[PDB]
Amino acid sequence: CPRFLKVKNWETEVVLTDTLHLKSTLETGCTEYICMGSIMHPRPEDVATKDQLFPLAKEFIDQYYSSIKRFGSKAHMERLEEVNKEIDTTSTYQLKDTELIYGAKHAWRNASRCVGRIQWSKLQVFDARDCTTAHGMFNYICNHVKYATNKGNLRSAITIFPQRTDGKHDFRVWNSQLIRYAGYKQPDGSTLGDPANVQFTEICIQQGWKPPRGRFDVLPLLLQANGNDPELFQIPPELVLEVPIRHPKFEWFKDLGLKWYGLPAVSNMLLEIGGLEFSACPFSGWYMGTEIGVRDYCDNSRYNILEEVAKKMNLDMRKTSSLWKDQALVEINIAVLYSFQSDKVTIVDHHSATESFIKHMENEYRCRGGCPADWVWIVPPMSGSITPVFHQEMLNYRLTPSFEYQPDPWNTHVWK
Amino acid sequence: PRFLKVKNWETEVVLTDTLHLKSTLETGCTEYICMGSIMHPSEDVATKDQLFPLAKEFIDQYYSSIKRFGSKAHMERLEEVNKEIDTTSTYQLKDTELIYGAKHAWRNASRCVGRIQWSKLQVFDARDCTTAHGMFNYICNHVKYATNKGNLRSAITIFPQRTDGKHDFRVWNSQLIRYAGYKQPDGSTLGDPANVQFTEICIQQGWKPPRGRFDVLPLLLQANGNDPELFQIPPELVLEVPIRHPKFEWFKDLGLKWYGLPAVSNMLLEIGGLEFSACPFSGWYMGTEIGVRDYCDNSRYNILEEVAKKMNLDMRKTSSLWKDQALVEINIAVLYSFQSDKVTIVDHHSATESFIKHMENEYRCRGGCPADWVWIVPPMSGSITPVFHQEMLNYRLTPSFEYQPDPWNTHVWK
Ligand code: HEM
Ligand code: HEM
Ligand SMILES: CCO[C@@H]1C[C@H](CCc2cc(F)c(F)c(CCc3cc(C)cc(N)n3)c2)N(C)C1
Ligand SMILES: CCO[C@@H]1C[C@H](CCc2cc(F)c(F)c(CCc3cc(C)cc(N)n3)c2)N(C)C1
Ligand SMILES: C[C@H](O)[C@H](O)[C@H]1CNc2nc(N)[nH]c(=O)c2N1
Ligand SMILES: C[C@H](O)[C@H](O)[C@H]1CNc2nc(N)[nH]c(=O)c2N1
Ligand SMILES: [Zn+2]
Repeated sequence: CPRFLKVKNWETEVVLTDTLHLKSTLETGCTEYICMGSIMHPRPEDVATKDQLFPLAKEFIDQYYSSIKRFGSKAHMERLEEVNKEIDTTSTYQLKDTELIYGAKHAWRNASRCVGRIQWSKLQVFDARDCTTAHGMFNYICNHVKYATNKGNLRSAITIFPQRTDGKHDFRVWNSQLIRYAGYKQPDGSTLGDPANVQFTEICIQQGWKPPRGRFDVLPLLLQANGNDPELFQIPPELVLEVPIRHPKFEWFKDLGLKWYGLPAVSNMLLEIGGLEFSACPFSGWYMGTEIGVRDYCDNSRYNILEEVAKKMNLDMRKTSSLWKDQALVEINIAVLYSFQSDKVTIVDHHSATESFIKHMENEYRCRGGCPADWVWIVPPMSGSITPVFHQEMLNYRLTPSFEYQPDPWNTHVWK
Repeated sequence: PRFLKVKNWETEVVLTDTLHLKSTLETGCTEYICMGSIMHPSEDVATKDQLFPLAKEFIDQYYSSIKRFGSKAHMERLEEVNKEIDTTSTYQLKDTELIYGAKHAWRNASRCVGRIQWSKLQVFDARDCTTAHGMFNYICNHVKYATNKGNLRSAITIFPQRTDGKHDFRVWNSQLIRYAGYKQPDGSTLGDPANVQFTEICIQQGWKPPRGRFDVLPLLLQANGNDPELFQIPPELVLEVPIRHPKFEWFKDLGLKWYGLPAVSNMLLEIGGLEFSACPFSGWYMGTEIGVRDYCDNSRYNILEEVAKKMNLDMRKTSSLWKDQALVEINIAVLYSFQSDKVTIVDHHSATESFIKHMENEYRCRGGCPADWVWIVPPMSGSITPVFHQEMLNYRLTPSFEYQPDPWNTHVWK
């Protein structure tokens, strides 16, 4: 393999040189003869073995002591020695608080699909490795939401639950996000609420939830601790900051009755640090406008409001070449940004966000020797070519520590 | 080495890809690093040794395509190409193979959203051409046929293959019809900034520039490795659309216009090991190629500020989405203008819809369709088109269109 890789920005002619790719660890799914960069996901009861774990822990501990300019120190060699002994006598090991914090920050720093990574170093890490029950999971998660929401001045956070052991005692948040809206399939095939969450809502309802059956019902937390069956918990509604969507120029836009929650918090991913697997690690930041305005509101298999918005704009909807869809999508995304800003809820438009990412990516090349980025995800779902990332060549590779996907818990859980 | 599935996440349609098992050119990716966003991922004169397998493979898929694999014609066409590579170090394609080759290079073009049309391709054989005047003649016939008074038709003209690398046929323009770009004394750029260097090459070669904003560049034609020569396309062959908006009547005051015929002239057509370094090909525009990229790139006409100015939009903050609002209007005007002048154009909703249908077809009858998501997804309104939620496998099939160095970096004058 080659030691230097060049990427070019075709708008500004800047050429950057990647050496960091040499440290990539996992497979991309691509080979010499096929590229899978547009594939979304290129037994979970199986856990790492002693001999698998020794080099994974050593690699991470080396990286950690290199970051603190203590590589090869006495502290470093004693840490290696200590971790090798735990793995030998228990087939696992425990991270120090400082290592858990470094690893989490670096999982975000390595997240090739995240346009927000300029902020990676500023991440509040909540250590919840002492949790044993689902009530305690709920307690930890409520503090996360409250801290991260911060009355509208959102702060990025992660809460980390105990690592996997034998695979039969996993902690999971069954929710895909801490805060989502319920989706109710109707007898007539229509959908009330959020179509993306129909399946999860049926699971909550089965487990005992009484749904209000409205358009914006915050789902309950479904929490699994130490491998037990999950348990329901209603987030205190005063902890769920919401934003009603109105438009600066169109008086009627509030009449759609749209609102959205302020805190995007992914809760279904796996955090891998030095070969340890933290199956429950909800993390939160703040929204880029387009995630709400374009996808959540205008995807066909979502709230699907372009039609109704276009009707109220009186657009010719008979032919596609009028571009009525594109015209309504922009107004929708103006109303989303206008609403969050009026209510002083942190949010970022796709211009500012991509602009920050280019600056971040250049800094990482300069100071770190590269910045893995997944162009298919970094480029916003609207107005792509008028943002700087569109013209930026990117290298995509998997560095550890990292956030990974994992199967849905209802597909694997053994019921007590 | 398996059948691979691709999922559409809107419709949940899953297609199974076997065609990739037949590819042999490289993508640029590795198990550890993906280069799906590198534009040109990573001398060229092959010898007899490399040439016969490539040729044998191409004849194989040709006779396979016409339901006569392993026939007498197939046996004999193999030995004819064998003898010919043997003695002359190259070989000549039949007319049928040439047509089949050009159509399948289009069909194999991962970056092209317009491939549902791939087999309606008019192939002009120009392999008898020897001079730049002959090139100019074949190019004028191409432009006249493909334009067709507005009802455009897909066409490719194929000049002689590369031989020793010293006698290359090259069209120095990147497209047959483009506007010129001028560096100003005050620093700015008049016309099209992407063509500033090529415009100076033409001026240096004797061209007298009008120094307007939409000046059609002359053809610069290189035949058999000689110095390129300048030719003016007859203006009556150059169809142009003045851009006006159906709601904003001030839009015509902008004085914008574009040409009707997109005709890529700087690529290399590779068929069965043969290199056609001159093969201008043309179809018709997707509205966004003009209205998003040509007019609204920073490194191009960069007209967004002017438009949102006349729309009287709040341009202080980025979060008013004033760029995005002006972009849709510009792209309505392009589509409105072309349709009103009855020049063939497709909008990015209809084209991506067609490409999905094309994909279904190719998976049905061919077992796959190589597709470059990065290039297939339109440069605006991405996720409200069907291709955004379409998984695509990218892989390199031949015959194919490849990039080649710009001639002014390679050519040795005299
Ligand atoms: C602070 C502001 C943040 C912004 C503006 C932001 C922005 C984004 C966006 C727009 C995406 C694409 C999401 C999608 O389209 O589904 C994304 C993905 C992602 N982000 Fe960030 N994010 C932020 C915070 C974070 C934090 C705090 C973490 C981890 C500590 C993180 C890790 C990730 C990961 C792992 C993905 C990939 C998710 C997936 O594959 O589904 N992000 N981010
Ligand atoms: C007939 C209507 C056609 C439409 C609507 C269409 C559409 C497109 C578009 C939008 C692109 C991306 C172009 C860019 O951003 O530079 C593209 C690329 C491409 N098209 Fe098509 N196309 C058409 C015809 C053709 C024909 C007739 C050929 C060949 C005979 C062809 C071969 C290619 C190739 C090789 C590329 C890749 C260009 C590159 O890598 O720079 N296309 N097409
Ligand atoms: C199924 C139909 O469309 C679906 C919708 C979804 C649209 C994008 C999206 C919508 C959300 F509401 C959401 F919470 C996230 C979370 C991502 C995230 C995480 C963090 C930490 C910060 C931040 N800003 N964002 C992403 N996309 C995956 C496909
Ligand atoms: C450097 C960054 O900016 C640049 C701008 C440019 C914008 C895209 C573009 C604009 C054109 F005017 C054009 F003719 C073509 C030709 C493509 C084509 C070929 C055929 C056969 C048919 C058809 N319909 N289109 C493409 N894009 C490559 C990047
Ligand atoms: C960096 C990136 O590869 C480059 O800017 C690409 C992105 N996608 C594109 N897609 C199309 N259709 N045309 C282009 O020129 C580009 N440019
Ligand atoms: C098919 C394709 O892989 C898929 O639709 C991707 C495209 N890019 C994306 N980009 C972001 N940010 N989020 C997404 O969900 C997707 N979906
Ligand atoms: Zn790849």
